Amino acid sequence: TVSHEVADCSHLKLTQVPDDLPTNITVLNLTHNQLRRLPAANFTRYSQLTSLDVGFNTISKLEPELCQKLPMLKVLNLQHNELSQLSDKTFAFCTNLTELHLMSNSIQKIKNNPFVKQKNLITLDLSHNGLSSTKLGTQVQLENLQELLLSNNKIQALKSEELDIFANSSLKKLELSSNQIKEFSPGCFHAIGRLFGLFLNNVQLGPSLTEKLCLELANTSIRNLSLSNSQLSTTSNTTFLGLKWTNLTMLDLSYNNLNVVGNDSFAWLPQLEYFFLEYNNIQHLFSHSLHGLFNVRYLNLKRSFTKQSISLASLPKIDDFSFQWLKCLEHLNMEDNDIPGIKSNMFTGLINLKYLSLSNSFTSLRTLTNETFVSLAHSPLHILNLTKNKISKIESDAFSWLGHLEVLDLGLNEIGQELTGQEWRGLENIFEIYLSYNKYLQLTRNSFALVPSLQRLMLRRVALKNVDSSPSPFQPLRNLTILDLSNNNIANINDDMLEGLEKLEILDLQHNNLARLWKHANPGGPIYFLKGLSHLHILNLESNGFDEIPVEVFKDLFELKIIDLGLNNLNTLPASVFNNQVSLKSLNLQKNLITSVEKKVFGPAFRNLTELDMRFNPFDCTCESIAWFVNWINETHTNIPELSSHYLCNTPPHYHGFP
Amino acid sequence: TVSHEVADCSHLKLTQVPDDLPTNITVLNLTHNQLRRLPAANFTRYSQLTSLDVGFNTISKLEPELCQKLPMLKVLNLQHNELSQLSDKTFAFCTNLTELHLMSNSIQKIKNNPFVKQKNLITLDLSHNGLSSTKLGTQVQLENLQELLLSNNKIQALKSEELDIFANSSLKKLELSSNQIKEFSPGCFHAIGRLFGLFLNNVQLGPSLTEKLCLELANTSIRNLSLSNSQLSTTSNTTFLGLKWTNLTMLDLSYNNLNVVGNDSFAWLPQLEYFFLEYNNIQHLFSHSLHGLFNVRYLNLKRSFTKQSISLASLPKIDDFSFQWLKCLEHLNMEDNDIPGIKSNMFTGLINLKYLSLSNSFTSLRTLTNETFVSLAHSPLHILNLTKNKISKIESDAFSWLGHLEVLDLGLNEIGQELTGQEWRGLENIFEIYLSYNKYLQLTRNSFALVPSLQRLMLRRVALKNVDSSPSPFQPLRNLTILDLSNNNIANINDDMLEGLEKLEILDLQHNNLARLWKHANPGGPIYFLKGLSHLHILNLESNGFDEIPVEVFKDLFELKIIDLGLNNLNTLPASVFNNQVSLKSLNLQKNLITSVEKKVFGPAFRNLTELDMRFNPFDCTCESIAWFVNWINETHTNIPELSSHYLCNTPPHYHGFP
RNA sequence: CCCCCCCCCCCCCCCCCCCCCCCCCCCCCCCCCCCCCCCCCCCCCC
Ligand SMILES: *[C@@H]1O[C@H](CO)[C@@H](O[C@@H]2O[C@H](CO)[C@@H](O[C@@H]3O[C@H](CO[C@@H]4O[C@H](CO)[C@@H](O)[C@H](O)[C@@H]4O)[C@@H](O)[C@H](O)[C@@H]3O)[C@H](O)[C@H]2NC(C)=O)[C@H](O)[C@H]1NC(C)=O
Ligand SMILES: *[C@@H]1O[C@H](CO)[C@@H](O[C@@H]2O[C@H](CO)[C@@H](O[C@@H]3O[C@H](CO[C@@H]4O[C@H](CO)[C@@H](O)[C@H](O)[C@@H]4O)[C@@H](O)[C@H](O)[C@@H]3O)[C@H](O)[C@H]2NC(C)=O)[C@H](O)[C@H]1NC(C)=O
Ligand SMILES: *[C@@H]1O[C@H](CO)[C@@H](O[C@@H]2O[C@H](CO)[C@@H](O)[C@H](O)[C@H]2NC(C)=O)[C@H](O)[C@H]1NC(C)=O
Ligand SMILES: *[C@@H]1O[C@H](CO)[C@@H](O[C@@H]2O[C@H](CO)[C@@H](O)[C@H](O)[C@H]2NC(C)=O)[C@H](O)[C@H]1NC(C)=O
Ligand SMILES: *[C@@H]1O[C@H](CO)[C@@H](O[C@@H]2O[C@H](CO)[C@@H](O)[C@H](O)[C@H]2NC(C)=O)[C@H](O)[C@H]1NC(C)=O
Ligand SMILES: *[C@@H]1O[C@H](CO)[C@@H](O[C@@H]2O[C@H](CO)[C@@H](O)[C@H](O)[C@H]2NC(C)=O)[C@H](O)[C@H]1NC(C)=O
Ligand SMILES: *[C@@H]1O[C@H](CO)[C@@H](O[C@@H]2O[C@H](CO)[C@@H](O)[C@H](O)[C@H]2NC(C)=O)[C@H](O)[C@H]1NC(C)=O
Ligand SMILES: *[C@@H]1O[C@H](CO)[C@@H](O[C@@H]2O[C@H](CO)[C@@H](O)[C@H](O)[C@H]2NC(C)=O)[C@H](O)[C@H]1NC(C)=O
Ligand SMILES: *[C@@H]1O[C@H](CO)[C@@H](O[C@@H]2O[C@H](CO)[C@@H](O)[C@H](O)[C@H]2NC(C)=O)[C@H](O)[C@H]1NC(C)=O
Ligand SMILES: *[C@@H]1O[C@H](CO)[C@@H](O[C@@H]2O[C@H](CO)[C@@H](O)[C@H](O)[C@H]2NC(C)=O)[C@H](O)[C@H]1NC(C)=O
Ligand SMILES: *[C@@H]1O[C@H](CO)[C@@H](O)[C@H](O)[C@H]1NC(C)=O
Ligand SMILES: *[C@@H]1O[C@H](CO)[C@@H](O)[C@H](O)[C@H]1NC(C)=O
Ligand SMILES: *[C@@H]1O[C@H](CO)[C@@H](O)[C@H](O)[C@H]1NC(C)=O
Ligand SMILES: *[C@@H]1O[C@H](CO)[C@@H](O)[C@H](O)[C@H]1NC(C)=O
Ligand SMILES: *[C@@H]1O[C@H](CO)[C@@H](O)[C@H](O)[C@H]1NC(C)=O
Ligand SMILES: *[C@@H]1O[C@H](CO)[C@@H](O)[C@H](O)[C@H]1NC(C)=O
Ligand SMILES: *[C@@H]1O[C@H](CO)[C@@H](O)[C@H](O)[C@H]1NC(C)=O
Ligand SMILES: *[C@@H]1O[C@H](CO)[C@@H](O)[C@H](O)[C@H]1NC(C)=O
Ligand SMILES: *[C@@H]1O[C@H](CO)[C@@H](O)[C@H](O)[C@H]1NC(C)=O
Ligand SMILES: *[C@@H]1O[C@H](CO)[C@@H](O)[C@H](O)[C@H]1NC(C)=O
Repeated sequence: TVSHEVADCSHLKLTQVPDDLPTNITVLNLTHNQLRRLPAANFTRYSQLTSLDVGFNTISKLEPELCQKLPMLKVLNLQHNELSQLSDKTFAFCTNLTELHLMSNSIQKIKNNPFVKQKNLITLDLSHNGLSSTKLGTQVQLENLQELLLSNNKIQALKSEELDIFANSSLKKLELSSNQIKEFSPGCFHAIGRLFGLFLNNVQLGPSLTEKLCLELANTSIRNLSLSNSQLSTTSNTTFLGLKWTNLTMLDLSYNNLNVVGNDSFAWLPQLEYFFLEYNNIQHLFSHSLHGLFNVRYLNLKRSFTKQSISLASLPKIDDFSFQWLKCLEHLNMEDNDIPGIKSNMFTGLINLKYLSLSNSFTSLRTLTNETFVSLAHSPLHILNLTKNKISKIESDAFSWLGHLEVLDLGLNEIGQELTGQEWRGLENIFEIYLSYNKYLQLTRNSFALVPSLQRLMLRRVALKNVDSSPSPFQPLRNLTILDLSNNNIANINDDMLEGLEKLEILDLQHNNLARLWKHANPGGPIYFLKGLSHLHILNLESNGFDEIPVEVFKDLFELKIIDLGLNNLNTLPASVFNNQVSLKSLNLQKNLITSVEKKVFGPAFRNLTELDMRFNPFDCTCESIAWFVNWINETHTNIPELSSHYLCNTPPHYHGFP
Repeated sequence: TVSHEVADCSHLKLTQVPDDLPTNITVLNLTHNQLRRLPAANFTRYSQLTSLDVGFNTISKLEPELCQKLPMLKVLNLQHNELSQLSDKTFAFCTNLTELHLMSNSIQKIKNNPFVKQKNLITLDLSHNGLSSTKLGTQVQLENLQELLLSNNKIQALKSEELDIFANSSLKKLELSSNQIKEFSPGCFHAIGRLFGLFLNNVQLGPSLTEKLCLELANTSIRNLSLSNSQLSTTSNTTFLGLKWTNLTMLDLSYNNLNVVGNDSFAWLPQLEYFFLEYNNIQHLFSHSLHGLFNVRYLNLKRSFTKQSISLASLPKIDDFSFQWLKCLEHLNMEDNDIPGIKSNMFTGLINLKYLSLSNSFTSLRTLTNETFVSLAHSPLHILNLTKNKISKIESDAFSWLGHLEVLDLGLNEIGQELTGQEWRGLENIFEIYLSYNKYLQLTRNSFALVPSLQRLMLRRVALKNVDSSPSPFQPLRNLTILDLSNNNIANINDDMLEGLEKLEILDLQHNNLARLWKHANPGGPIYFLKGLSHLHILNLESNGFDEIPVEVFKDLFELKIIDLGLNNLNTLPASVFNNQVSLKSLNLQKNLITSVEKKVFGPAFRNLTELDMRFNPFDCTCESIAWFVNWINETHTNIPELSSHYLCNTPPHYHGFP
């Protein structure tokens, strides 16, 4: 029963409440216990409780005396119990409750008036019960109740009389999910004082019943209406007629298996702002299908279209000018679809668009012709996502229409070509370009000469070729900050590749082959490709096969903080190498061949750190080579994980395995 | 000028012969020098010479006084000189010479009688000279001359008169290669006393001139006749008519670009025993093409047939019963051909065949149907070679016709299947089966149950699968001696896999993954799969990833001599492991992680060796761990290559790199 | 001045083989999570 300010007793197998706790405890948690009964006589000591979570237990019934001992209780949680009987005196003395959870209590019928005696209630939960009617009392009560949950019940109708108790209550959420509701009575929602949101997820309504619901929702204050998994196979221009008289803003139609969308179906939602259509089975989107939605600010179409079938090749076709109506659209999530391709008028009319996602949106967008993004000429796009589209070639002037583009995501594709440099023309405001996980890229002298504003360039596992050109391909990128060149099997790097990139901060070169470039036997001398990077912060050089470190590689990294050198073949290091790393924070040298840690090399590096990773190193336990290191280990504040588990000497055999 | 019994002065840039050598020297070699002249006055000291190789020098002329100082000279070599003038007195005093080389001396014309004064000459060489006629004198001499070489000369005719000097000489070899001979005179070869072999390689004869040659060779004692690269495009039944009256045994027709072979072409060679046809362009072999060769004991057909061409797909077709005439054939080398496949009557009639080679003989022999080798039912084959035939499947009873087969070579193929065990039925006398470098093989319990007589089984780089069956697939192979299982990436081995193989001698398991089977943390205990191999001699366990050696793995290898354990991860070894290796000869532990060599483990192993390979090991220079080893290195007779080059300690840094 | 034969030496090209390092893929084994399922035991409600 650990407790400092709140009390936790979760999964402690308690049968009776403890009697030894501070009197001024505010939260008392007893989830996942076996409390058969809860006598109130044991709550005399606990008279300052605010939250009482006694859920997931086996309480049969409660007593009104429990509330007497708690004068200021605000939360009462009784999830997954056997409290199937309620009375007027059950919640009589409790009047400050702002939360009441009764989920999965097997409550069958609300008898007379269990909730009359409280007026400050905010949230009421009745999910997973055996209730058949939404009647919670006779007179009007629950003045401040804002959220009412009735999901997973056995309610088959919504009669007008049963909601007469909410004539003056502002319901912000009426959860009625998973209830086989098949009849709606007139005035059922008009009787509710102020209904702001309705949720009918997993409710088998159907199109005709959906139209009846919308008609019953006319001239009300609804703002949200979730109809997920409602088996809404087909919509028409009259399905949402009843919403013409309201101001609905959020509509959810996900998982409805919507086979087709009718012409002018959504013309009755001029105030819609958030529209959801993910995980549907739409086979054809008409030009006027999305008519009347000129105020939508966020449209989701993830898996909204039909998948390809070898039987018929029923690829979902999107007609031209289909998105011309979404004037105020600002976010289009359109991932995991099977569209044949982009047309010249597919995205016409989106004059306020700022985010377009096309991750795996097309079956085969092999070539990015310069006319592909012509429909996005007037769209002020900022972020474009094109991952997993199996793109194989990008022609010149492909992105010449996206003048406002800032983030381009071309990773996880099959782009194999030579970057002539003309592919990035027109990206005058580009900031980040992602190209990782491609087939193979061949850089040129002027590959990135047309995008001087670039700041991020990720090229992880792309099999870079001709990166060792005499003019550095990264020279025009004066504002570059993050560069990733990992898992490219790079062999040769020139010393002037990173020349002029003063603002570079994060550089990744792990999982490459640069061992030869740093050995003293390399013809032409070791390559010092890390000079001038005065603002470098994070350096990664894992699995490079390094066997020797030149003395003056880190001579100018005055602001280096994180350096990674694990999975290398380092055995000895030059003396006085980390002198300029005055602000180093994390040093990683795991899975190396280092046998000696001396002050002459690791002195300045161990000045003020916060992490250290030298786990799988064959240390040599000798006072000449490890004594300073173990003495430093003894007194320090640096975090060294697995210090006593893997920091084991290998030689001499006398100290073989001794930490 | 190193010399103990013979004198060598090759490539020493001598200008004059040395005057300080033992008097009783028998061989005096001066090849590749710059001896402008060779005065005989310097040979007074050297009067016991038998061989005098002064070739590849710049001697202009010699003097008869040179022979006077040498009474017993037998070899006179003058290759690549400028001795273009010969006289009767040049070789007068020299009479014991049994060898005389005059290659590339730019000799223009033999004037009168340069070789009369000797009668014991055996071999005479005159290659790469400017001679235009084969006249070497006027009268008859050279009684004992057996070999005469005249290759690469400028002889354009073979007149009868020019060979009148060999009326009583037995010529075993008359080399006339690379001479543009275009006319043969009657009686040219009949004038020669006893001609046994003629060589006309690289001589542009042609079919009509070949027939004229054969007619001129009638009723003579020739036995060999090499006509390689003679531009013999076509043969007919009359090309070799002139050989009907002789007893020719060896005939060479290689590189002749023989496009077609005529019907009954070789019916005139009943005594032929060695026939060569390699590197030809035969497009079709007729049934009666090889008629009359019922005495051939060795036929070579390597690249004898035309290669495939995409223009016409002119695959060389071999008619049925084409080899029916070779009754006494015993060796058929038939590699590197483009035959479409094997037929039911391709090899019929070979009742004495004992060696058939079909390495890369067919373009695509994908499936080995049980009817493929039906033509070899009565052939007493012993060795069959089927490498690089791109064989993809072997059906049951494929080798049911080869009852006398002993060696089967199926390696370097693409055989991917499951060895049900019925493929080896009928191999009652099989000894060796080669299957290395295949696609993938899946062994079964009774894979080799039908060939208990097997002794060799090579399975290198075949990706063995299901080798860890509960019954050992090698159990029926009671007489197995050599087993190769390298580069198969084998993971799991049962301890009874090699049970009962007492006669096993050589076992290869390198380049596999058996590290887990020997660690003490392996569930079920370490696998001791080397028990009962009392006759094991060679063991290979390279690149297995071993990290720990069980103590009693080599407890029964009483006759082990060569053990390989290089490229492993061994760091420590159990004490008293090599006790039973009383006859160990070579121990290989290179490229390991061993840091300590102690008498407790390497004592018995270093008893009496002949080789040791521990080059790339990070030894720990400490008197507790290396002192015994270095003391043993000091005094020993074992061969330790690169002892002072790679046996360098890694730790402590004081001894870093010191041998 | 031309045509050739040798000695020595330095580059260049092709192929074979070996070694170091690395990448990708795959196999074997282990571990950490997530979901689902089955069984045993205890405690309650109807
Ligand atoms: C363009 O769209 C694509 C696709 O939507 C975006 O890719 C997404 O990028 C984010 C950020 O990198 C990814 O989130 C990551 O999720 C991984 C999940 O790994 C988990 O690891 C735990 C470990 O226990 C496992 O148990 C889990 O099962 C799981 O494997 C997480 O490790 C990362 O830290 C990170 O949060 C996201 O997954 C990825 N989407 C897809 C489909 O791959 C891309 O960012 C976007 N471009 C832009 C510019 O926004
Ligand atoms: C069925 O026929 C096949 C094909 O004729 C036979 O395969 C032959 O097998 C022999 C013996 O294994 C091979 O000889 C080997 O040749 C290699 C050559 O390697 C060399 O290495 C030097 C190293 O400096 C290089 O310079 C050279 O260039 C060359 O690469 C040699 O290393 C071995 O020691 C061995 O002598 C032969 O090459 C091989 N033939 C072919 C075409 O691969 C096969 O034996 C035969 N089956 C039976 C049962 O006879
Ligand atoms: C939906 O929104 C419209 C526009 O905001 C509301 O119409 C206004 O309502 C307010 C409050 O009753 C009136 O003061 C305005 O005069 C109305 N303007 C117009 C042009 O009608 C409408 O009431 C909202 N719907 C509901 C059900 O409240
Ligand atoms: C109607 O739905 C919208 C969209 O789900 C809700 O807006 C989000 O609400 C969640 C829950 O409070 C927040 O976490 C998000 O930040 C909201 N998004 C935005 C863009 O504001 C909205 O609250 C719902 N309205 C009602 C009355 O339930
Ligand atoms: C919704 O509007 C679109 C746009 O007009 C309709 O598409 C037309 O369908 C007819 C009938 O096949 C075609 O002849 C026209 O060529 C289509 N128009 C265009 C621009 O291609 C669509 O039919 C309408 N929906 C319904 C249900 O009628
Ligand atoms: C690289 O970044 C710098 C700094 O963000 C950019 O310089 C700014 O340019 C704008 C517009 O010309 C000026 O208003 C700012 O005053 C500049 N900042 C400074 C500190 O001088 C520069 O334009 C960027 N380079 C590119 C090619 O976009
Ligand atoms: C080729 O071989 C045959 C058979 O060996 C030779 O014929 C024999 O020659 C010897 C020697 O002259 C005689 O004694 C035999 O009587 C011959 N027998 C027959 C059946 O003819 C023949 O001479 C050989 N060819 C040459 C050119 O010598
Ligand atoms: C005729 O040719 C055959 C085949 O080349 C010769 O027999 C081989 O001769 C070489 C050279 O002496 C030997 O190394 C081989 O061992 C011989 N092979 C066999 C099977 O004996 C034969 O010597 C040649 N005959 C003449 C007279 O030159
Ligand atoms: C050499 O003998 C073979 C075997 O008879 C001849 O092959 C025959 O060729 C004729 C003409 O095309 C065909 O009609 C026969 O069917 C072939 N025989 C067989 C058994 O297939 C071959 O023609 C002869 N060589 C020459 C030059 O005539
Ligand atoms: C395995 O090898 C042994 C020895 O070579 C074979 O035993 C010989 O068999 C022959 C024929 O039956 C006998 O004449 C020998 O006396 C046997 N030798 C010994 C030492 O007993 C045995 O047959 C071979 N196994 C197979 C299946 O062929
Ligand atoms: C509750 O309902 C009564 C009767 O309609 C009404 O007078 C009162 O204003 C309502 N409560 C609130 C807080 O509006
Ligand atoms: C559906 O469209 C038709 C065609 O204009 C129209 O007559 C009808 O009124 C629409 N449905 C509703 C419910 O308005
Ligand atoms: C680039 O776009 C223009 C305008 O559509 C077009 O005329 C031209 O052919 C395109 N270039 C290429 C290489 O396709
Ligand atoms: C060194 O690290 C400690 C611990 O995080 C921190 O308190 C101190 O300020 C650091 N010193 C400097 C100069 O940053
Ligand atoms: C350092 O050593 C002292 C003396 O043994 C010990 O008291 C102290 O706990 C050690 N510090 C750490 C972090 O272990
Ligand atoms: C040399 O030729 C003569 C004349 O024909 C002959 O008598 C003599 O026997 C021959 N020499 C030998 C060794 O046969
Ligand atoms: C070639 O064959 C024909 C047909 O039998 C025959 O008449 C002729 O004699 C043969 N040639 C020779 C040189 O015998
Ligand atoms: C095996 O050979 C016999 C005889 O030619 C044939 O009848 C049978 O079909 C062959 N078996 C298979 C599986 O082809
Ligand atoms: C040990 O090796 C030496 C050297 O080869 C050899 O002379 C000697 O006979 C060997 N001893 C035995 C018992 O084989
Ligand atoms: C062994 O050491 C002795 C003493 O230094 C030396 O004379 C002898 O040459 C050494 N043996 C070898 C094989 O180097």
